[PDB]
Amino acid sequence: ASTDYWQNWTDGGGIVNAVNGSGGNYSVNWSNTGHFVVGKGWTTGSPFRTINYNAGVWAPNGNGYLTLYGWTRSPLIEYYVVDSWGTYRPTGTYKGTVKSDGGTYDIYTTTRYNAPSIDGDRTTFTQYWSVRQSKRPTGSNATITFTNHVNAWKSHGMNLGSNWAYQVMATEGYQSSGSSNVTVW
Ligand SMILES: *[C@H]1OC[C@@H](O[C@@H]2OC[C@@H](O)[C@H](O)[C@H]2O)[C@H](O)[C@H]1F
Repeated sequence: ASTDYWQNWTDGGGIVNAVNGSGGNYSVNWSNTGHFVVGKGWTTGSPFRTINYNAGVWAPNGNGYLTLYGWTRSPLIEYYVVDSWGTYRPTGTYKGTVKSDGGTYDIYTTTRYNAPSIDGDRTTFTQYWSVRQSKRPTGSNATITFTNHVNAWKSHGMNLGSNWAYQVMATEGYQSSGSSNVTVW
C-alpha cells in the first residue's frame, strides 16, 4: 500500500534529522535527543491492517525502538509492536505472550501520567505493547499481522479505542543517537 501519513514528533531535545523520502521510505539520523517518534504509515489505523516494512538500516546507538506505533481514542491508547531496539529492550507489566509473523512477543501494559499525546501536552493514557522476545533480523521484508496482536491484547483485557488515529512503522528514540532507514507498505 501507499502510505498516506508522515509521523514526525520531537520534544525538541538534540537533533532529529527526519527525511520524508520517496513512497513509503524514510530515514532518521538522530543525535543526543530528548524523545522522538518518526515513521510512515496511515492517517487512520485499522485493527485489520497488515503492515509490511524493510529496515534497510537499523543502527541505533543507544535507546531506540523499531516498532509499529499508533493511537486510538475512546479510550486514548498509545500502542506498539516492537520488533527491534537498541541498547534497551522495552518492558512493562507482563500480561502474556503472542506468536505472530515468526516471532514470540511478550504483551505488556504501562501508563504515562501528564505526558504528551495526540490529545495535548499533559495527558494520562495507557500504553499497550507487544515486544519481540529477541530482536527481529532487519534488512529483508518483514510483516506485522496486526490482527494477531489486537486479538491477543483483547484476550488480556487490553481493548483498543473505537476512534482510530494514525498507525505507522516507526523509529522512536530517547536520550540517544543513531541512524535508521525504513520502507513501509
Ligand atoms: C509515546 O510516544 C511519544 C509520545 O507520543 C507523542 O505525543 C505527542 C503527539 O503530538 C505525537 O503525535 C506523539 O507521537 C507519548 O508521550 C509517548 F507515550
